[PDB]
Amino acid sequence: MVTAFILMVTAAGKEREVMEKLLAMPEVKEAYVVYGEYDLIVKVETDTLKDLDQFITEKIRKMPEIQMTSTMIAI
Amino acid sequence: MVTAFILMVTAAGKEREVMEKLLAMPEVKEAYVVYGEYDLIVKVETDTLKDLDQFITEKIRKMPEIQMTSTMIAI
Amino acid sequence: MVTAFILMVTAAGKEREVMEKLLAMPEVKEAYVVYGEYDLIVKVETDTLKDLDQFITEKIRKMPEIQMTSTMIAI
Amino acid sequence: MVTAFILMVTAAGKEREVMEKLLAMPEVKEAYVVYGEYDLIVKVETDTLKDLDQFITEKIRKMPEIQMTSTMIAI
Amino acid sequence: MVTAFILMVTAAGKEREVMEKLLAMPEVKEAYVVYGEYDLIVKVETDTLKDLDQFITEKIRKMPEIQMTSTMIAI
Amino acid sequence: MVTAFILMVTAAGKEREVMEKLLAMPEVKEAYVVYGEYDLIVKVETDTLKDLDQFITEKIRKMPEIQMTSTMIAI
Amino acid sequence: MVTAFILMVTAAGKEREVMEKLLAMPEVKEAYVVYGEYDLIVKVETDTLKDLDQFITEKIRKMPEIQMTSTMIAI
Amino acid sequence: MVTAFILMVTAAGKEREVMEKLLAMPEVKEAYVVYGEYDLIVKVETDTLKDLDQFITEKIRKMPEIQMTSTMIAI
Ligand code: MET
Ligand code: MET
Ligand code: MET
Ligand code: MET
Repeated sequence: MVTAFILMVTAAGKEREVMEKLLAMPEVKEAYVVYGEYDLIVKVETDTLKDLDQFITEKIRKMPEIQMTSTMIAI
Repeated sequence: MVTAFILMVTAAGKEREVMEKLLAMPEVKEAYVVYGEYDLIVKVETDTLKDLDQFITEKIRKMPEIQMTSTMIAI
Repeated sequence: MVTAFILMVTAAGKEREVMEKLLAMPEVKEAYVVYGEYDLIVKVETDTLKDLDQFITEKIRKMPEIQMTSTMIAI
Repeated sequence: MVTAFILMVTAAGKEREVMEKLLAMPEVKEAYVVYGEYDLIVKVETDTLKDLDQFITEKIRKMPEIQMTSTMIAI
Repeated sequence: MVTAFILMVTAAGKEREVMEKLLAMPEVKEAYVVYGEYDLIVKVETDTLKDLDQFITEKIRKMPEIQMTSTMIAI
Repeated sequence: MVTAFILMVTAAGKEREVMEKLLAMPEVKEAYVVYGEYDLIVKVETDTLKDLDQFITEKIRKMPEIQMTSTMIAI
Repeated sequence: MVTAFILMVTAAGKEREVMEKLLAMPEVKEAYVVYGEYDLIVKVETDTLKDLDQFITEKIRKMPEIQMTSTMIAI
Repeated sequence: MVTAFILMVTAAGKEREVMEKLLAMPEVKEAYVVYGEYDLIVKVETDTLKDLDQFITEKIRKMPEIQMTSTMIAI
């Protein structure tokens, strides 16, 4: 499987709204609101790299509340 | 007790109105518009880390004029 | 001749449409959506540095979906 | 006098519009479009620090086309 | 309790032997070698901020292999 | 009066002793050891910008335990 | 197939000789010495992500002249 | 001709003796010690990019005092 950590910036007053969307997703294993330039860090897992590609470009990046993301694929 | 400094980037031209809004908050002890990568520096004091957590999420991150923050907790 | 790579951050969910627009440009030889702080990596080739200058100002910086770039010129 | 360099990010397709505003200002000594995360770097001079404070918060930061700025005051 | 994610850059080729050391530390809940600007990411859990800062300056910053860290405290 | 905040990085284990030297300077109004990127945040005040330049370049920067400083002048 | 771009920082004066070693690897499709933050930009391809992990951690990162790498996997 | 601005961080307390050296270099058109993340900013002018990269790796990166540079080529 593929494990990845996604750092996210959400629109103001929407970080909780996004967390609630994420915590209902099978791929999300853990999610936290964090201090700093990023609002959240999310740990996700997919069977294949191709599924991760789809998840992030279709589910995450298309979420109206998300303004930016930086994903760190784990070895 | 918790003392922390929050450096923040605000929308160009909104730094002063944002500062006035923050200065009105009890948790805020000092606030200055500054030159550099950051536009505002705010000093806050809260009873607990949890209160600091909530100041960041329920107050700072709900203000659309604030774009990026960096929090440094006194230790 | 000039060869350069432009790494760019785009609005969440716009990376692919931006890429298709760039791929249509003659100066663009390759373009990939990538994981990490950047969302797109583009390889361009122009006759002169001045042409590279104009590609950045008249094309890249006029596209509202592109937010931040970093250009590395081959040497 | 006070000398400072201002790094600026402008709205897409407005960097030239901003340059034209800047090149008509007495305080601007030189201005350039630059590669990178910033669109322009501008060298300004004011008689006093107080005048710089006014110039940047009133003229620069209030310019509708400007999204962010980072000023480096010179010694 | 204090939960935090620490992003680290390590001496090239030393990332794994460093991770082993980290996974040995009780404060470390999970550790991964990652792709991107950072090479490692660990999720730490301490009882107090004091213990967290103490953990970094004693076990993290003391490891020669580790060249740079960025800490995001979870809320 | 010129007010400024200095973010300082000091040689490890010297944070406390450096702060005590700073607290002894009449230019220093506040000094805090903090957690994170920077080791210290210091609030200073001088009558003129000329004095601030001299104070930082001749005193602060000459302190052997201080490695980096990022001064943010206030409006 | 997995395609990725590696941004590399090498010990000064070793950029050219490192590139020639890279160009000799069948995983490497393109390599360029560039101006700026990074010294080299390298395009690589492998059949699986597992192979990429192995290639970067066992070959790339073990090269003595390579100091830092930031790999950006493509979608 | 190629015009570029180089931002540098220097060993604390060495910024001025370093600047003197820079002002001695013919490629250097102006140099200032600045407040902020960077300590120095120089405006360089060379005939070719080749000469610019050569200027940094020969005169800039070779100075021990200089710890970090960021280059913005002017368009
Ligand atoms: C892979 S879609 C755009 C990628 C983005 N930079 C991220 O890592 O989230
Ligand atoms: C001094 S108004 C806001 C300051 C901003 N960070 C700048 O240096 O341009
Ligand atoms: C995979 S070992 C360290 C990886 C490094 N951060 C890179 O992305 O190149
Ligand atoms: C004024 S000497 C170097 C100044 C440093 N960049 C600072 O802002 O603290």
